Amino acid sequence: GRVIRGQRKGRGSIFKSHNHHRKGAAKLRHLDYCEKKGYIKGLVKDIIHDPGRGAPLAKVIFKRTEKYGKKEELIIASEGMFTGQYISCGTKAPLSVGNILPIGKMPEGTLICNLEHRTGNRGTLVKASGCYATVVGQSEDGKKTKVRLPSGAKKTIDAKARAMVGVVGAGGRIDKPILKAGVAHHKYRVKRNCWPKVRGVAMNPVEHPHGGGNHQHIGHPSTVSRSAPAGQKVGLIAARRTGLLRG
RNA sequence: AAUAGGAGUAGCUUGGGGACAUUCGUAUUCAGAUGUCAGAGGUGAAAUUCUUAGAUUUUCUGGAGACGAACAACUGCGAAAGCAUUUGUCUAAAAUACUUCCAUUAAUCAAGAACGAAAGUUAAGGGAGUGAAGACGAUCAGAUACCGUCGUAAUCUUAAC
RNA sequence: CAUAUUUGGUAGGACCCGAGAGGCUUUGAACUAAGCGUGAUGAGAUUGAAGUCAGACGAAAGUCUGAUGGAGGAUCGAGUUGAUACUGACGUGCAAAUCGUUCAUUUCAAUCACGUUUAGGGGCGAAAGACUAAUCGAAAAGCCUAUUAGCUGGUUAUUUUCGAAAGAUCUCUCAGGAUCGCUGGAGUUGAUUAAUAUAAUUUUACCAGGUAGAGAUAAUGAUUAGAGGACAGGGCCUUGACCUAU
RNA sequence: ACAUCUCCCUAGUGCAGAUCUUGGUGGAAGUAGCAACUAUUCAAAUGAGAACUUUGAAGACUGAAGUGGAGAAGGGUUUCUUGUCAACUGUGAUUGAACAAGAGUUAGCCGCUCCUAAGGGAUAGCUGAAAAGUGUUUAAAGGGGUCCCCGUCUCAAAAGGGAAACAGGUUGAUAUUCCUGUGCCAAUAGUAUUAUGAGUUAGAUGGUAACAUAUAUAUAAAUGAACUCCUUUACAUAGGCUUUACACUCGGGGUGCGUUUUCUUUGCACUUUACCUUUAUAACAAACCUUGGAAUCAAUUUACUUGGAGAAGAGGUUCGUUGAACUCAAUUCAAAAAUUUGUUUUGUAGCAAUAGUAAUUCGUAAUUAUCCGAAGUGGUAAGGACUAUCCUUGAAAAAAGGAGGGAACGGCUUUGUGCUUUGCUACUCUUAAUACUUGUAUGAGCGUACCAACAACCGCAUCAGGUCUCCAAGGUUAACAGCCUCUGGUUAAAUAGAAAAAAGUAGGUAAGGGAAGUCGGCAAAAUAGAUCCGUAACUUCGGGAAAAGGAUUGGCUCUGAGGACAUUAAUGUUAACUCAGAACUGAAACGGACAAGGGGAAUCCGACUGUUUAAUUAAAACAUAGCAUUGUGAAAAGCCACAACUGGUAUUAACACAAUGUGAUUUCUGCCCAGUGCUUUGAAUGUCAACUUGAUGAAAUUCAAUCAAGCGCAGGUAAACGGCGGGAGUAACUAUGACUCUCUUAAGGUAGCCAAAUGCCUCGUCAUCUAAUUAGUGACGCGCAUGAAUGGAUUAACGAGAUUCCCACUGUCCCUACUUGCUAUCUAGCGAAACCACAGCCAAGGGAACGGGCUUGGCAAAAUCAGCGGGGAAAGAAGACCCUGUUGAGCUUUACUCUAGUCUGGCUUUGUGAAACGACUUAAGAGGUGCUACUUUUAAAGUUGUUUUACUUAUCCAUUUAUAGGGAUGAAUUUCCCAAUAUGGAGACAUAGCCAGGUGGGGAGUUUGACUGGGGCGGUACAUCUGUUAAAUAUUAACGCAGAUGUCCAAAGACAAGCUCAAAGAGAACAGAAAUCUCUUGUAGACUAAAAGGGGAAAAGCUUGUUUGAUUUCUAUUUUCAGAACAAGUAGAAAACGUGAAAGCGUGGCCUAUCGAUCCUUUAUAUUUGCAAAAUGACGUAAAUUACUUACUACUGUGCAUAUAGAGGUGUCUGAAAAGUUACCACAGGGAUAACUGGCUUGUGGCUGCCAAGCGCUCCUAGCGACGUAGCUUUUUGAUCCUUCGAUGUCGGCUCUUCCUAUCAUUGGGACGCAGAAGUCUCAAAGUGUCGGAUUGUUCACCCGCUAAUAGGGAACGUGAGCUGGGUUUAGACCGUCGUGAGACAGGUUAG
Repeated sequence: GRVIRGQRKGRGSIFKSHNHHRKGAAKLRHLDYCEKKGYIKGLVKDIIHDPGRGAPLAKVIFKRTEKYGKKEELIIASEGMFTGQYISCGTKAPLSVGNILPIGKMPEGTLICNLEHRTGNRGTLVKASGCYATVVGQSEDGKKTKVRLPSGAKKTIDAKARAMVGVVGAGGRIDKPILKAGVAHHKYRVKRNCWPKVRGVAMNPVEHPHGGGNHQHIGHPSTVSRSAPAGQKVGLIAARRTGLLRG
């Protein structure tokens, strides 16, 4: 046929991210001597909204460590933090909400966010609204630490990786149902052109593997192999099992 | 100043009364190790089941939910439903004692209201064990049952009913 | 052997005209599609969500009544944006989609402008194989290319002479081809001696036949009747079978 | 200029045709036609000539959503004046957007020009043959300060940001642009003078505060560096409220004009004021401050907001609106201070009247007079203060400004090395002017006409089409609607007049009936505005709802209700429009025009609003929220793009991203993992590639062996694809079967549901609706073939949806009639085309089977005019249906062949060590065997292969401005201990390179027999063999007939010998019909491998003996036939044998069937050959000498190849390696070939006979009539395939006419089982007639009703340039069954 709808989405034309009103990337204060050997205290001056994600962004001011005057970063906000709060970052920073600490210095069973998947990477796991990770353990020789990502996997990271004490802001976002189509339109309008979806089975054959027939029947298995080639990947990708959940 | 009533005051008064935080124990189970070697589970009898890719069994680590025995009674508290690990915090409660205060403030109550086991419902988590449904193996003239093996929903917390 | 011409055969454009395509390289997003940026735009009405105030009731919890209020991809509606119905007008049009009347749409999944993004087995698609400049189940342009066609049409002065076939075998063969048959030309040989060769002929000899016919009492198969006799059931007798001549 | 025929060379050499090409031209024809957009008339001028040039007068229209002003894109001199008429200006034309000749566009301020956005193009790298693809991914890169700090370049807005301009006047054509006035903005160098004010003896003051302060021709001037920190620039949507401006209106004064018979203190016009002056002030919403200290809370807005974190009150300060408001300023006099308050006069506040406008006079340019006192409506626009909405929070920079910070700091004279010490006091700022030098020392370049559609654009053009923005008057009014009017514009459209008919088309209107019409209430009509009442089922409680259903409504004349101000409760001045009530009045009418809901009762589908097939389908399709599912923890991942490097999702991170299914709510979501998918474990495990490793060999080779994934083996999975049974028997009647038996499945349809868009049978059965019901609805449900996210069931709301009924209503219909505009018509003017072999009266006949011409008849008389649709198998256009092609294409798959990707192993890149493991080599013991060979253990020897690990320098990822060596909601700038590759991370694994296996409709290329009484299905008649058809040689056909073939056989072959069989009779213990035995009779009735036919008795049969000729080689030939091939034979020959005594006979089967080219492989054969300059037995045998010696020998390495001979197979059998689909389709053809008529025939249907056994009470025939038998007919259905495939428009209804008779009625008769009556059969009869409906797409059918009877037929199945389009037969769609799929359906249903 021709290039299928899934393939077209990737290809860097019109489907590029809806940039225009985004306020710039959220990534933690980069690693330095002052943080590594101690603590630096900063000021949250403002909390600002973001067209991409449910969590609000937090406007954080530091005073520079080798030049005069104040420099501004954008941190992703923990729930329960506030404008005019002092935010502290570093190895000696105290365990308190919205501070930024190495995971090696957590007491067990703390709830955290902004994990760096490997050290110094400025935060890359646990950023969506209402998520958290839990610290589950410290090895006897130290150096590594064991954490739990909110999907349900357990993961082991280096101890000196950063995280932020407290749950990610804007919790419960998908509790509220989207009542009408226009609200869904507005949700996708600030994200990515990906919607309305269009059922693949209703397409002509030329456009998609489910297409054709006279009852909109799938007509062959809905589970396709991990090994499947590019245009073939159709319904339930590489699935372990199908039908309703148990645990 | 009612062996009426309410209120007060007092005691290292009382108690598995309520709530929240908190903490520990054990089995069971999962995972990770460990050593073994043929059967192990299962029963009125057995089979379905699980097992040489090492089951069952041995001991250890880590995880997980559940429950909180024994002590425990012709015992305690709660309006009743109900309530049993540790400590803390917030709460109520009754009796006693009282040369303390108020002075009939009461009794029962259609209307109306608060709470209201268990199951069930709705929603999020959660999901060990148990286990309507269901699936088989048996038992029986027959068995949609009793018995057996597995096994969803429910059982647990939060938020509603 | 060389060479002249001829015809046939074979390759090429190869008797002339004719696809549907396939490949190669480019050119289009002024329409239109979707995305984006900067911007514009939507007469007038109607309903009357939350909150608020006042009144009323009740011991309580609570509940009612009147205002106020101004919510909603709410309602009707010009415009605007559409195209439902009239199978109305026109249908050698006013137009290669127009006209009249009717109708759907109007603060949002809204409409428009301009700028901008994505390009051909590609783009784009709230998905019709829709759309990508009157061109789309594979755009437009030129070239490979006079592509190729067992198929259709056409295929040009005269007189004269001879003149067919529509059988046959083989064929991924049944609209074709090959190859035999049947035809013309060229030539030699022979006849040219009322001849021998010879003949779609008869004759006299001599064979070979199993069709029309004819037969059932000749065989095989059918097939309708009785007559006369020496193996079976019942009570010399009955049904027969079975013979024999019919 | 031309011949050549004397002879002969040479060729792009001879046309009617090709839907030929090109150019020209007719009939059609003075015809079709010149129809939108309300509509013109009279007089005059110009001119040769005026319906459409100009002018006046009328009458009209556009009607501020305009043919009005401006502008954008595009056009491009279209503008203007002057000419002017060859062509054009579809009529005319003196006109003109035509033609000709000149002419016209003026900017510091309006734009562009500058900035950045979505984005573009480049630089660094890196890829790539290059072309190009990428845009910091290994940058020594553009600037600012004065050695330090910033830091990709560049383009991208004529509607975002944006230095500054307005008024009046003026030209034939421009004007925010020229002219006049007034300003504003930006520059404005150095040096020296001057003048302006500041500060000083290096930085002013006030104010409690919020904050204020420079008024100089000019508000100029209030120190400030590095470095910083802000802010303005700069932003959504909704809703109301409020303020100002403009607009509109009213009243009064003043001017002019108008009506002025009658009325009219009148109707109308005019009554002007810009930028600019931080505009001066006032006013007002806020904000903020000082005081003040608040509950019986207060203040307070339309709205709610606000307060001990300080409210009210009282006094202030500021911004923003505004832009002369306010006694504002100036002035005056009265009362003040060593410069105020009170009173007066001025000024359109300056700009400003000199400028405008309306007037009025005189010259023929000059004067005069006017220019202003009150107020309302709220239509526009801006602002202000706000409130609410969002799983949406609503650009950026250029540019400018403010602050923090505190670097730097008299002038002159002078010793000494910018510094130090001495002497002296106007110095430092700062505007503006001036002079001089310095290149010439003030304002760059580009745009500016006109149209902007009605004729300037695009649409082939002066095309009723399309095309962006602003401006918005009066009345009516909810109203920017519709109607009419003012300003402004027009009175022209590709023509006019006259006539007035059919027909057409855009309209009206109809008595009585009221859907009877029609597939269908389509069309048309009815309704409608408002106020006041009244408002159901049902409902997700929100709605349904304007439900339904009523009433009222004019004009006049009154009444009541609703405010604002200011006087000292009363008294006064004073504003709107909206409401409510009462009289009187009239042809009972009054939302009067315009505007403007039909409603109800139900079913089906879709929840909804949304969206879609541009130019046939708006929907039930699609989307949607919710539900449900799946992958993925990250740059060595998911998902996806790219040749490659590299990207995108990602400015991201599981409440995410990606991929699907389903489709609001409510209620539910059963069963099955066998089949196919998908998926999880592995060195026990079968297979499974390269490499490796060993063994063998002279080597090539040849052999083995090893832990890849994959599959297999073991599980998991159905909101994965999907799937979800059959018979019997059984209850006091019968019935049914709870109940039982039974075969069987992976499991056997549960909850539900229904003749539903799902039901074939089927118009199902029963109700009900109706008068009549294939329709509607409710039931019932052994259901061709319902059913649970492929969703089941129900649903309020919603629908340009599908369907039915009921009410209202009507010309839909009875049944049509009248009427109006515009056409048609005639004329003047202008003026095409399709089409066209030739043509054009018929009947019949024949003929390629329906002729205009042909034969025989009828017949046949110019020229014309208007209609019309019978025919011209009328036109269009190489049938789209069907078939055909060794033409295609789209699409699908477990078709054949592949392939990007992906997964996995190996080798490399790939270093450094450590340890463990194994193998191999060399030595010793134990076990078995025949000085030798084999098996098992031991060396822990050497060498080598492997698994685990440590290291980092290779390599890879991340990070930053590459920013301190490791341990113990202010401001912030000029320790101690240990040590002596930017930082982490990962790391010889990746990755990448090359091999190699798997996976691989994601994507590619291609194929997808033939015959064929259409094709497909079925079959094989495709290779063959018998008999028959075949017509007495031979020949010879059909999807003719009855059949057979793809083998079987060491004997069933070969030879000889012996014997005679089947059967029948008569006999013989057990013994019977069969058993064996015997005798007689026994020409074949047996047996002969197998079809069927031939042949066979001292055999060809049966029994027995001996055997292998079922052999090798070669001919001549027969059959089919081309007299090719194979195959099967027949006759021999040369060998060798077998048997028989011997002749003989034996070269497969008693004869007729039993089957296979080339290449290739494979194994046989040989004293045959090759491997391309040579050799390989063998220095063999003799000699010979010491050597490059001489003779002489059929037999001479491995491997490969030949030649000859078999065998491996092509059954579509003289031999391609090959599946489906198209209702999305294309093209070449076909009447060689279907679906339609006509034609032949008439099986089938229909109609008529003849017989006479019977029936008819008795009685053949009154009426009948079996058993039988003969015809007719072409209204049926077939059979057929002659005609048409470069198109005969495919069902039915409507309408309309004619023909027929096989008569239904009517007329006349005859017969009777005929009493009358009723009637049956029958003859002349085609004159005349043959109906209203219900239901269905219907032919047909069935009712119901009328009737005189509701007869049968024909005419290309009469009737589509008459209609209609409901059905069938395009594209969309739904459901079932069927198909893995694409898709299929003589099944249904819907838009077409």
